Parts: sequence; C-alpha cells; structure tokens
Amino acid sequence: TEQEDVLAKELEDVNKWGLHVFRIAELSGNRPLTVIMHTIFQERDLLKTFKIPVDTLITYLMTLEDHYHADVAYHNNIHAADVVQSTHVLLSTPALEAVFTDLEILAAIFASAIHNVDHPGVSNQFLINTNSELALMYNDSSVLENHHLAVGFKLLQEENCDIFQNLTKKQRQSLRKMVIDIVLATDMSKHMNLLADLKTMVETKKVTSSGVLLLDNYSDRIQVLQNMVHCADLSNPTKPLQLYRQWTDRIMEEFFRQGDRERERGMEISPMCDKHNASVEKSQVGFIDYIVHPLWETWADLVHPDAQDILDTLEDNREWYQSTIPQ
Amino acid sequence: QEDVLAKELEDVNKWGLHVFRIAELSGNRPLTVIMHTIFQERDLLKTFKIPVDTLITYLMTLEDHYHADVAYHNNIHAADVVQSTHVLLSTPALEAVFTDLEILAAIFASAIHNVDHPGVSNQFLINTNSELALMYNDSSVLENHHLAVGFKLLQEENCDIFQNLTKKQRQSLRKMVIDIVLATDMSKHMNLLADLKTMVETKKVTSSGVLLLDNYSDRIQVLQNMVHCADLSNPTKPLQLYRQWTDRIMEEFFRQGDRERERGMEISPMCDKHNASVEKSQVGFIDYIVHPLWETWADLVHPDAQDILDTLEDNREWYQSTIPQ
Ligand SMILES: Nc1ncnc2c1ncn2[C@@H]1O[C@@H]2COP(=O)(O)O[C@H]2[C@H]1O
Ligand SMILES: Nc1ncnc2c1ncn2[C@@H]1O[C@@H]2COP(=O)(O)O[C@H]2[C@H]1O
Ligand SMILES: [Zn+2]
Ligand SMILES: [Zn+2]
Repeated sequence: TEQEDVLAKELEDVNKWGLHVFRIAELSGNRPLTVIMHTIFQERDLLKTFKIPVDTLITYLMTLEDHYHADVAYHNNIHAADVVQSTHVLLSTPALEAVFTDLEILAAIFASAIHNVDHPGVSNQFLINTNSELALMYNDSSVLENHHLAVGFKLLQEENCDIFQNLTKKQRQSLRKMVIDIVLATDMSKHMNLLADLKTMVETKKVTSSGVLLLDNYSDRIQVLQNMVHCADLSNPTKPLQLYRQWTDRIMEEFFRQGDRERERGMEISPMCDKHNASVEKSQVGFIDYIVHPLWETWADLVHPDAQDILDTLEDNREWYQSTIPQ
Repeated sequence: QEDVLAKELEDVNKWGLHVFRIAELSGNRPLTVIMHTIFQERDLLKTFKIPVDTLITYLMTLEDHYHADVAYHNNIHAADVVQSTHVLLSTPALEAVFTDLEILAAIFASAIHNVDHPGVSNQFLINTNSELALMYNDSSVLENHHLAVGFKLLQEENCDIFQNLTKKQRQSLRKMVIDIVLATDMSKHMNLLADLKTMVETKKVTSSGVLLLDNYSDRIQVLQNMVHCADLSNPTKPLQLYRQWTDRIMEEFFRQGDRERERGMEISPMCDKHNASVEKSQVGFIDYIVHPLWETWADLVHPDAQDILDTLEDNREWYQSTIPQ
C-alpha cells in the first residue's frame, strides 16, 4: 500500500537526467506516461495556465497510454514517458530560460507524449516493403510519424479527453501545427538534414544580454524544438549505463523480432535485426559514433555549457561498449 | 450511339476533345472509355500484359469513386486531365523521352489524381477539423487521399492492372505516381513553376529540337509539370469547353462558400456568390497562374505548345471583353 509513497518519492526526480523510469513504470502499475506527464504538468503549472481539468488530463493520459503496445519491447509507453521527461529536462536548460512560451512548451511535451503511439514494433521500411495498410494510407512517407500524430490527436475526441478544451481557437491552431512539425521531424530519414540545420544555427548563433539563445522567427523556434525532441528520442546512450543497457536490450529484442519476420518472408534483414549475425556492442558504438554523438555534441554547443555532463556520460558509455569489443 | 461515341473518340489525340459529349455518349463513363481508348492507342495492354477485363474492371471501379454530384472535381475532369496528359506526352519535343512504364505512370496518376474529391478544398477540410485533415495532419490532405484510394482500388477483385509488372517496375511506378499527384497540390505551384523555369534556362535539346533529360529527377520533374499543366488546362481549351469548365467550378466554389458562411468562417476567394465576379476571376486566374505556367512549358517544348498558348491568350482577351466599363 505504501508503494504509493515510493512512487511519489521517485517522481521527485522528474527534473533530473537519469530518472528511474523503469522503476516508475513498475511502481505505477505500468502507467509511467500518465504519472510522469501529470507530474510535469503540475510542476510547470500547465493545468492552471491552460485551464485543464485534472480529470480530463488523467482520462486522456490513460487513454493515450492504452494505445501504446505493451507487447512491443522498446516503442512502448515507457519509451514515451522517457522522451517526455527528457524533453522536460532539456526545456529547463539555462540557455533556454524564458525563450519559449507556455504554448510552445506545451507543444513540445505533448508531441513527446504522442510521438510513438500505436507503434507496431516494426520500422517504416518494413511497413513499406510489405505493402502494409499504413504505408498505403500514407503513401510511403513518414508512415509511422503521420500515424502517431493522427492517433494522438484523434484520442482527444474521446469522452472527457480534450485537454485543450479551454485554449483559444488561435492557441489550438498554433499548438496543432507545432506538434505536427515536431513529430514529423522524428522521422530518421530526416536526421541528416535536421542535424545540418542545427549545426548551421550553432555556427551563426546569437545570444541575448543574458547569454540566452535568441530565436526571433518561427523557423528557428520550431527548429530548436524539433531537434530538442529528436535529442530526447535519441537520449538512451546519454543516460547512466544501467538505464542505457536496459533500453538497448529492449530495442534489440524488438529488432530481432522484426528480423525474424523479414527472414520468414524471404526479405533482406534490416541492419541490427539478424539475431544469427548480430554484433550488439559494435552496433552501439556505431550508433553513437555516426548518429547520437554528432547530434548531442551539436546540441551541447548550442546550449553550452549546460549539457556538458550529458555529453560526458555519452562519451563514457561509448568507451564502455567499445571496451567489450577488444577480444 | 455506340457509333457516335466511337467517332468522337477518334479525336483522342487532339487538344479540345469533346469530353462532355463523350461523357454523355458513354453513359457517364468518360474516364473508362477514354482511358481504355488511350491504353489501346499506346498498346499498353499488350506491353504490360494487362487483361482487358482487368483494366475495364479497375477503370469502372475508379470512375465509380469520383462523385457524380460534384460539379467540377468529378470523373469528367479526371478523363479530361488524362486525355490532356496523353496529348502532352505526344509532344514532338518529348518524343521517345519516356519509357512505357513512365508513360503508364503519368496517365495512371492523371486518372486517379482527384478520386473521391468531396467538392471542398484542403483549406476547408483543415479549418473544419475534418476526419480527412485529421488523418493526414493538414499536409496535402486531398492529394494523399486521392493516391491512397487510387492504389487501394487495385486490390479489388480483378482490378490489379499491374499484376504482370515486375516487383521493381511496381515499386518504380508507385513512386512516380506519388511524386506526380502530390505535385498537383496548389500550395506547391510557385515552387514547382520556379524549378520549371530553372530547367528551361539550362535546357539542352538535339538538332531536331528534342528535349534531353539526364536522370529520374529531370524526367519526374517534367512529368509533374506536365500533369500540373493538364490539371490547369481548362483556359487553354476551345472557349466552348473552357466556359463549361468555368461554370462547373464556380458552382462547386459557391457551394463551399455557402458552407463557410453558414459555419461563420471566412469565405474563400471566389466562393462568395453574393460578391462574385466570375469574369474578373478568370482573367486573374489566367494572368497570375495559368499563363505563367504555360508560357514556361511552351518554352520547354518550343514551339510545340504555341497553338495551346495562342488559344489561352484568345480566351483571356474574350473573358476580359465581357467585363464592362
Ligand atoms: N539504444 C539504441 N540502440 C540502437 N539504435 C537505437 C537505439 N535507440 C534508438 N535507436 C535508433 O534510433 C531510431 C530513432 O527513431 P526510430 O524509433 O524510428 O528508430 C530508432 C532506432 O533505429
Ligand atoms: N476554370 C477555373 N477557374 C478558376 N480556378 C480554376 C479553374 N480550373 C482550376 N482552377 C483552380 O486551379 C486549382 C487546381 O487544383 P485544385 O483542383 O485543388 O483547385 C483548382 C482551382 O483553385
Ligand atoms: Zn521514439
Ligand atoms: Zn484536378
């Protein structure tokens, strides 16, 4: 019964990188997305700011969480909760103080919460190559991302689920656009272009009298939020090793299952999905070297020196995985 | 009747085909009869081993999904865009520039480009928080839907007209069609035209004046513009046809405006029947959209599009003359 006290204790670390999200998932009876989102909304006073009825928020969150699949090892409600909490921490970085409006903050967090809802455990390419109904619906482009958005928004229409019921028409319109822009940017096929623009921004960065980042147009503002959520989505390798390894174990299980389906169909097996020819350690070093570090090193420069500890952890984790290779 | 229809279809290769007459003489099956005629004309059934019964079955099914109660965006418009693309594909300057598969894609794309159109615009669907807009995240809403429906119908009993195409040919065709239809989104017109101009400025042709394309990027770009031109070809057709198209689109527009007014929404351009100037609208449409596009296409295939451009300018002059004062 006092399990509630332990859960409440763990939630006290909501503003910290390295939150025990798996512990929270268990303590909450598999409701990590609901309790973490609720905690963050309270912390940021979002219910008051946007006049969100608490029962409406909880009802929508439970419904949203219900639409993530419990039988998918990585792309589930725990991942959603993790991305939400990570985005929440990134939004609080000193270099971004007073930069974003409450609506933009709300957009980034909501986008993080719905960014992978109803994920089937297989990639866009798998869905395209197998002529899936989802790929048919979305014409082979940002198939899953479009779906995550459609489901996330559609659920707002369920009984007592419209958490944005008291926003003005203009606020709702702006929020919807920002959320779409953010989730569509999580498509890995857009990673290189997204990173290229972030690098350009860092190279031409301008700060205010306080040293805080200066963003004076939608293009730049949405770009930072897109990269912020993308960094959160790719934050596993930057977390304490015990968390990172659990995430890796989970994604490998999901990858291997996709590989088994591809093999059975006579399809070429996707990278990292062949359990018979796998090099988990080498794959993590590659993932960090070619994707995660290039991105995070750039984000760290944008908010320097705010993310130095996060970058240090990432580099330590890369060294650790690399050390398991010299055989 | 079947004799009259057969005779009208004899001009399938001519700009200005009596598409409305064909729609009447075919029991409102202009898309099916015109697509079939074009496929036979290009020997596409034998080339891609397309069972006649399969093609007809798919075509009738596709045509059935265009709304007969929508004045403009219906099966007649689809048939007209298909026939217009078919003629533009026979442009001397583009002779032998495209493969049979690419030709099949351009024509297929034209046939399905507006399927299941509800009679209202993307902006209307977005502003009314429609299910379509919810599904497609306010991004090229109708275009995405037209493609989804067009492809899904191929899965109906005896409707897979691409059944005998190789796995790669099917993948290639699907990609080209998506690329083409998404390009019909008017919100992409200015960028599409801008890039067309760029192509014209650096174009390269043979001694005989045949256009030289170097890769898929070039070939698909020309195809996107070709179909876009076909979609915006009404003002370049014989006046009798152009006026019928205008009457039809205005009716569709006014009906949308009535819905916007009732909902308390801002009425879209040309949709307010109480403050409408049809003639002035046509002149503006030609001056800012249609002429700039066709003048550019004309240069690309110079001088094969001169007659089309001449007709457009004649129609512009006529519509302007219907404006008093
Ligand atoms: N721990 C991880 N190890 C390897 N690849 C990962 C890991 N976390 C995320 N990814 C990859 O990063 C991608 C981010 O977007 P997706 O969820 O589409 O797919 C994810 C994987 O391809
Ligand atoms: N005859 C016409 N008169 C006015 N506008 C037209 C005419 N034909 C096409 N259009 C416009 O061109 C657009 C082409 O794409 P849409 O069908 O989305 O919407 C069409 C109209 O906005
Ligand atoms: Zn994710
Ligand atoms: Zn059209």
